[PDB]
Amino acid sequence: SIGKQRGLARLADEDGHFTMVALDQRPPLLQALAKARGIPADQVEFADMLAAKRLLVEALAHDASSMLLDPNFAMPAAIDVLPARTGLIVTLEEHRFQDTPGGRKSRSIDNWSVEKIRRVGGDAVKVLAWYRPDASDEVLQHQKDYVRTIGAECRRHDIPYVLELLVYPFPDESADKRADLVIESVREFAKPEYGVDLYKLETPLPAASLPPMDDSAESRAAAAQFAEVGSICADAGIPWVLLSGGAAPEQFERVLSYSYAAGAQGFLAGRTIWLDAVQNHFPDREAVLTALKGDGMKILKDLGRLTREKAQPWKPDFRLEQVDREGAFSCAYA
Amino acid sequence: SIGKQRGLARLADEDGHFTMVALDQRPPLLQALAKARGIPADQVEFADMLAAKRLLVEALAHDASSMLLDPNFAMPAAIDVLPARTGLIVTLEEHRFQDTPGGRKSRSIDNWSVEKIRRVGGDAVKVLAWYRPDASDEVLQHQKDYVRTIGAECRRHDIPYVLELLVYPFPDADKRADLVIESVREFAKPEYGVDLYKLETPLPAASLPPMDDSAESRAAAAQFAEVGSICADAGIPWVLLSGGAAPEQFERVLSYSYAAGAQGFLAGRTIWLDAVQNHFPDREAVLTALKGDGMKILKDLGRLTREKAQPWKPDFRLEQVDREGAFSCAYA
Amino acid sequence: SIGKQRGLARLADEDGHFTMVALDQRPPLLQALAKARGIPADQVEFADMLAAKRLLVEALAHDASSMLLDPNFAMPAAIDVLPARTGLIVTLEEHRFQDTPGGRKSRSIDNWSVEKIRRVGGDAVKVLAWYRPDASDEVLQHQKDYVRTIGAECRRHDIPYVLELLVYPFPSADKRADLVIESVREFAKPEYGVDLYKLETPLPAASLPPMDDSAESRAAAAQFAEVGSICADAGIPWVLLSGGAAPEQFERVLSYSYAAGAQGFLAGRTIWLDAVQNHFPDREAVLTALKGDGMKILKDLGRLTREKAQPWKPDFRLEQVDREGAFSCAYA
Repeated sequence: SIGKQRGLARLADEDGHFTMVALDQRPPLLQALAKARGIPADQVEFADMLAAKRLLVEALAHDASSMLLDPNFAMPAAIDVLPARTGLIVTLEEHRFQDTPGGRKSRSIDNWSVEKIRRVGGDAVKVLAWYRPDASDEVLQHQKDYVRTIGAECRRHDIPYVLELLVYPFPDESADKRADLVIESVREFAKPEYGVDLYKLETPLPAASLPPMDDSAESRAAAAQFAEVGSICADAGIPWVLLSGGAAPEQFERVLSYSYAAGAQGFLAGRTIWLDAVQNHFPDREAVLTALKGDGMKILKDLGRLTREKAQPWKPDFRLEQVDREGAFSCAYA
Repeated sequence: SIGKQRGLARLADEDGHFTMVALDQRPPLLQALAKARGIPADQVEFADMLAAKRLLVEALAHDASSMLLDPNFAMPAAIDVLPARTGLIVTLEEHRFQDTPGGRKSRSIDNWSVEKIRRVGGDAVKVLAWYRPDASDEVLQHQKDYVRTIGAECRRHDIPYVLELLVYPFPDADKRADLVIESVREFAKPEYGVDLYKLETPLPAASLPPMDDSAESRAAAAQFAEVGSICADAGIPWVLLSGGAAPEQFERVLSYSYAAGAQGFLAGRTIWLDAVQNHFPDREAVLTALKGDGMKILKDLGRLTREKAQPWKPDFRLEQVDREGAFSCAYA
Repeated sequence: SIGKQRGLARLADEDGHFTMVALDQRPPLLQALAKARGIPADQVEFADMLAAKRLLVEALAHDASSMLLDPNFAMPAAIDVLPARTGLIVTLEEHRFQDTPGGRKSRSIDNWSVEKIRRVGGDAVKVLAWYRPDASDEVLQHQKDYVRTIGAECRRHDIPYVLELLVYPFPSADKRADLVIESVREFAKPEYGVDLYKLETPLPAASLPPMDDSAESRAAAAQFAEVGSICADAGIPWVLLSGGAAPEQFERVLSYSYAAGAQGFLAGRTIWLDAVQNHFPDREAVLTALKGDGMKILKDLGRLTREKAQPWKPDFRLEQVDREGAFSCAYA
C-alpha cells in the first residue's frame, strides 16, 4: 500500500489538489482532426494523432499536476516532453467497447497491461468502465469482473487504480433518472473488492441544468445529489475528481463548485481545454499553440484557482504497520 | 528504456543537475546514536534509527533533487515525509559485506529486490560494490557477477541502475587513482547496464591543488578527465560522493569533477553526523545545528552545481512508431 | 427560562412528542356550521360555535398531548371539558388580518393578551403570522415588529411562544420552498424569542415521492433538512400543520419532517370538517362520523410520531445556585 499512496501524491500538486489534464482521447481526437482537415475520420494519419498529442503535452503539462496519456498514441508522441515532476497516469481500457443490446462491455488495450504501466515509470493506471445499473446481468457481470480484475492487478503491482465511470444510452431520460444511474454506479464500484484508489466521475445532474450556487431551494436540491456522491467516496476513503464531459467552461466551473462543496478533490479536464484549439487551427503548429497558451490555458488556470480556493486538500494516509526490527519492513512488503 | 530515462529525470532537478542526499547509512547512524544516547551500539533501539532518519528526511528534503533511502530503516521511518517530487533511490546492497583476505564480497539485502523497489514506487535502484582491480580472481568474479545480475534485474524492470563504486584496504595517491579509474572503466561496459555512477574522487581531496593554469592542476585534472571520458563514451552521467572531506575540500573535488563532465553530487554523513551525535534525541536541537552547518553546505553545493556542472538531459531514442498498437507491442 | 421549559413540557406527552390538535378555527368552523344548518354564515348563531367547539374538545382530548383553543369561542365553550393533563395553547392572533396589496398585516385579538393567557392558566401563547419574504418593506416591517413584540410579552411572562408561519398569495415548488424556508430562517433569530415552531410543508404534500434511496427523494429531503437544521441551531422544536392534505399525504410529509428532526404535528380541519358539516347539530351522529374517520387518523398520526419522531427533551440549563435566597433573587 506504499506505492499507492506515493503514486496518488504524484498525481496531486504541492497543496494536495488534483488539477489533471486528459489526453488519452482516441475517437474524440480523431473526429477533432477530421474536422480540422475536412477528411473523414478513417483518413486521419497516425502522424497527425501524434502531433496533436505532442502539442497538448508541451503546452499544458507545466500547469497540470498530472496527465492522462494512452499507450499507443500519446506515449510515443510525448513521453520525452512530459516533465519529470508532472504525474503520469496511463490508460488501460480499449476505446473499442462492445455495444451489445444489453449494454457496453469493456476490455484492456491489446499488448498493454498494469505490469507495463508500472515498468515504464507510470504513477497510476486508468480504466474507464461504461456502466449503468439497469444493464443486462451478462453486461453488469462482465463490467464488474473486468473492474475487479484490474483492481487485483493494481494491488499486485502496488499502483494507484483510477476508475472512471460513465453512463451511456442503450442501442436504438430524466435528470433524476440519470442521477440514479450515476450515483448507484459510484455506490457499486466504491466496494472494497474493486480496489479503486481514485475516482473520475461525471456530474450526476446535467451541467446546463445546474442553478447558481446560493442558499436557494433549487440549489439545495441539486447539491443533495453531489452530497450523496461525496459521502459514498468519503466512507470508502476514495478521493474523487471530476471529468469535464465537454461542458462549457462556465458550466464545468459550476459542476466543480457543487462537487468541491461535497468533498471532491479536483478535476480531470479533457476536451473542455483544447478541443477548439485543435479543431480550429490544426495542422498549423503555431496557431494551435496560440489558442492552447491563450484561451485553453486560461480555462486550466481558472479551474486551478477554483480548485485551490474551494477543493479540500487530499492528504496521504501511510497507515503503516509497526515495524520494530531491522528486516521486518522488507519481509512485510511482499 | 523509457522507464530508465524517465526515472533518471526524476533523480535530477528541473535544470538537469543531480543534487542528491544519501540517507541509507546503517552502521554509521547506529554509531552516532550510540554516542548520542551514551550506550553501546548493540543497545540502540530501532525506534531511534527511525526517529533519526525521519527528522533527517524532513530537514533535507527541500534541498535535494533525490534522496537515497535504505529499505529497513529509512523507508518505514520517512516514506510519508519524503516529498512526492523528490526522487526516491532505494538501496539494494547489504551493509554487512563479506571481508575475505582476497577482497570484499557483496550481496543484496535479505527479502528486498529490484522488483520490490519498482513495486513500491522507487525511481532508481542503488548498489554499492566494493571494488579493487587487484583483488583475487574469486572476489573479482563474485563482484562482477553481482553487479551484472542487478543490471539484468534493472533492465527487466526498466528502472535506472545507480552504481556506487568504492576502493578499500585488504584485511591486514597514483596507486589509488589507478584502483578508482580501472574500477570505473570495468563497470562502464555495456553488460552491466549502469545508468548513473556514484563515484569517489580518484585523487585524495586534501592533496588537490587550487584549480589554476599550473602544471600541478593539469596533472590533477587529467585523472578527472579520464573518469569523465570513460562515462561520456558509455553514456553514463556521474555524481560524486562527499567521502568524508571538509566542505572546502569537497567543493574543490566537485570543481575538478564538474570541469570533467560530472553532473552532480551525493551528500553523505558529514552534512548531519555532528548534529545527530551532539543533540539526539532533542529534535529541535538537531534541526537547529543542521541549519547552521549541514544545510548551509548543501545550499553551497547546489549553487556550485548550477554554476559549473554540465546539465544532464534525457535521451529518449525510441524507435519511431508508425501505427496504432506498435508502441504496446514494442514495449515488451 | 423555567416557565417556558415547563410550559413546553406540558404541550408534549410523557414520551416527548407533540401530538397537538387545533380547535381555534373561527371562519372555517362558521362555514362548516352554515353548511350543516343550510343557512348563510352571517346567520350562524354564536351558540352553534360553542356547541361545535365543546363537541370537538370532548371528542379529541383523548388523542392529543395539547390543544390549541381560541379565546372568544373555544375558551367559554369548552374550558370545563378540557382535561387538566392536556396542555392548553391559547390563540392570540386575530383571524381578520389586514389584506393589503403589499402583503398581509397581523394583530392580536382585541381585549385578549399574553398577560391574560398566563393568568387564565394557559401553557403556551400561539401567534400565526402571515409571511412571505418578498412582501413589501412596510408589510415585512409590520410582521417582524408584531412577532418580536409578542416574543417580548412571552419573555416577560416566561411562557412558551408558539409561532406558526404561513405563506399566502398576493391580492413552482422550489419558489414556494424559498418563501417557506426563508420565513423559518427569519423568525428563528434570537430577537423574536420563539420557543416552538408550527410550520407548513416546504414542498407540496401531493408532490412528495416515497421515502426511498432515489435522487427524487434526496432532493425533496434536502428542503426538510434545511428547515430541520435552522430549527436545531436556534434550539426551536418544530411541528407540522396538516394544512388540509389527505391523510396518506400528511403521513408522508411527516415521514420527511421527522427524518429532518421534527418533534410532532398540529392537526386541523381535516379531522372533523365533514363530520360537523354533515351531522351538526345531532351530537351523536357527529361523534359516530368522527370515530370512523378523524379519530382513526389521529391515532395513526400519534403512532407514527411514537415510532419515527425524535423526542423533545427539556433543557433547563439553570445557573447553579449556592445559597438560600439566590433562586428567588435570580428569578426576576
